[PDB]
Amino acid sequence: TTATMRQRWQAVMMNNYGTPPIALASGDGAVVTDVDGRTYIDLLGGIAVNVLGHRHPAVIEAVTRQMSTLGHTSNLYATEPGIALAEELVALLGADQRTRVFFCNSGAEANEAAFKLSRLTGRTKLVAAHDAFHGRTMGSLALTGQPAKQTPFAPLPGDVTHVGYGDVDALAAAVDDHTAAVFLEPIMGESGVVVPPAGYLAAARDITARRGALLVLDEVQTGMGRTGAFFAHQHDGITPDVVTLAKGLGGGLPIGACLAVGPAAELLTPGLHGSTFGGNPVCAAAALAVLRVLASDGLVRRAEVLGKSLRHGIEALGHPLIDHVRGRGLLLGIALTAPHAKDAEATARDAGYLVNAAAPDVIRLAPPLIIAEAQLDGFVAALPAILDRAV
Amino acid sequence: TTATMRQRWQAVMMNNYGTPPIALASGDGAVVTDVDGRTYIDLLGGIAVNVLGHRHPAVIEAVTRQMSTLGHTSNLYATEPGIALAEELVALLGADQRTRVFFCNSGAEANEAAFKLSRLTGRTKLVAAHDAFHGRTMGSLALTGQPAKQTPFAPLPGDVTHVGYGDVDALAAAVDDHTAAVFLEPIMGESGVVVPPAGYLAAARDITARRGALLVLDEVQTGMGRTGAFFAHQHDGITPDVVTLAKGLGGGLPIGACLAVGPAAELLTPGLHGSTFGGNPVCAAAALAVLRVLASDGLVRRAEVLGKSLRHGIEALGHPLIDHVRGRGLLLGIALTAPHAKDAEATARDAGYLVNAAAPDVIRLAPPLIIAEAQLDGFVAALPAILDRAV
Repeated sequence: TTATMRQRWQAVMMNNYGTPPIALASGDGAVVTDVDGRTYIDLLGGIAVNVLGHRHPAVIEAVTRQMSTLGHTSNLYATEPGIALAEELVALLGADQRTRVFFCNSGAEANEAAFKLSRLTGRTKLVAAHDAFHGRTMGSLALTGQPAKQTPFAPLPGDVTHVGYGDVDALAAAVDDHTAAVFLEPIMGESGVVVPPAGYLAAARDITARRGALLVLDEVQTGMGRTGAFFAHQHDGITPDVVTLAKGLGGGLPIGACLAVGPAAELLTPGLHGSTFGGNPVCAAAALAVLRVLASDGLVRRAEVLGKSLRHGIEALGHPLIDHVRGRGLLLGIALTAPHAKDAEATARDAGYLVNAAAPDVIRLAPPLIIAEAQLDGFVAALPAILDRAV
Repeated sequence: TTATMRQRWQAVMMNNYGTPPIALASGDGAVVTDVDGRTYIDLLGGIAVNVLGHRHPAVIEAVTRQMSTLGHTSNLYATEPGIALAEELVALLGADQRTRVFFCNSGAEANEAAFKLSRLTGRTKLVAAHDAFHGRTMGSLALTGQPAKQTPFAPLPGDVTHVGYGDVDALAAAVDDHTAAVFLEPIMGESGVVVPPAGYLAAARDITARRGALLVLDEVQTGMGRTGAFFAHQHDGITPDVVTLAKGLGGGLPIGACLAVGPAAELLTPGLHGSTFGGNPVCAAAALAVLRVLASDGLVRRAEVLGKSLRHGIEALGHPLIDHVRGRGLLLGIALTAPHAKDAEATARDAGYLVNAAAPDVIRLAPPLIIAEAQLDGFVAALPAILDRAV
């Protein structure tokens, strides 16, 4: 039962998440089942992680095959899956200069690697955006622009200046010849699927390039083809100096990556960084499978098509509680006219849909890329009642 | 070929590890095979991670079963394997007070969690040991006692004082009523399997208790029964406030944990920490299988027995290059009378054995706990020629 599982949680887990309201038992595709037998359509994908849903045969085959071949070895040894995965990610980035890859286990670790890269420029000033989320480790938490999550842990590593997201003049004013790097999400996910103004990422690329600063794009949430290009920044035709990936990279298995382009790719020399589990064969094999399915099933182009019809469908409702829909592909935010997103999260759950109240007035969707249009259509048809009940 | 694999590595990988000298293709138990078909006895376990070796049936079964049931969900949802793993780990720690668990993906992340815990004491001063290794992210790197690895990324999070490992009075002088926490490895692994004097951890527990500081024990490398007790600190009859685990926790799959005891277990409140992949069902299922096998096959006791026999056999060789053997159970250092450990690593490789030059004069062993006594016997008999060729 759900009550017993929550009691077991509260007896042993640290309370850094609160107590989960539901206990999940099984999942298949975009449908999960709780321990009481209720089914839910998963419009959140474990916070954009389950790009291929649950029990995808290609991921299961890749992981089972690799476990029965060769597991963890450490980076004292070269192994094929990590090398092939690095090759595939470099090809997908499509940069004009040599690109090199560092693997790790999480988005926070990927941004820690980028943070350390920034130190090797000889500069210590960093710029990020108010409300950005880059991770919860000491370095990535300094880049995160969420004071409630930072203040109890001060002092954090320096020297970070936060500016308004999407404000070109504010960014130009903050970046100078002492700036090691600028960190930006192409769409701010955790804060409410905040999409920047047209031209902003191109401006950021120009500002940083003129000032000798690295441009680091955090694609941990916007990557893996979710927005209809493999990297969301590719919609703007720019090439950053550093890109970080995690979440959906492994289809559920823990893996992150830091990609560095041109001179930034040579900053890390032997002995200056590492991670025991980074690039291990099983997790890399999972990520290779995800890339293969994305390509074979055309799921990147599909995410744009599904995301456009979903966005159109929500706006066509004309519900008075919805101010606007924003985002791109299958990263979508329903911005509300009143702070009822947490209530709508609960009433969606009553209706069999898993969504996220990313802000008091924003409902975030990040469904599996294998989700059926029919399942999305069903959510849109259910949404007027969900929102009515929310108030 | 090995040359082709190394050439591919050098074309795509960041150079933070250098280029691995061999490329591994498969593994089974304590034997790994490179891309040219050569087999090696794995006396390092991918740096103490492969506790049950490669292709352990129990781990394969747990992972394949869980992948076909429910994958990643995030901590927005309660799931059985993580709760069960937290229960099992709290049982193995056996603390008198309530113990709570936080899951993450790595040793660095587990010590980052402990670092953030220490902030919630209201103090910002921290103490660690010269040459200690606690990870390579910005917070854990501040704790790591290696100035050569810290200097290029300064400034690091503060305020950390380092003292000589095993020195009771240096520790007592450094710990005061402003000290948030003391971080110690029960045996310093990465620096050369450095064992502290008798009573030292007990003194650290008394010093921290009298000054109101947390004692944090990093069991990332010394845990998982490797030393003949599940946690190495249990040989000393102390209970720390915080314990961190990773490496072998998942038998190969990436998972780490921070355990906190008593008042320290209540410091983290909702929203103050998290990790997207932490506690995910597949890695937790793997870790549960490792715990089951350690218990059912009596591998903790076996580690002590085999470790004693191994140490005795190396010291019986009477080889002039061997000063002494130190460590406990199956974490061993061969301390040499001259700095030939790096050369001995290569000549051991020629003889078909994977070992680690942890220091210029220390060969580190951390074999799978399922290693065959005959595989160890063969290593001991081969060691004289390995060392002779090294010189």
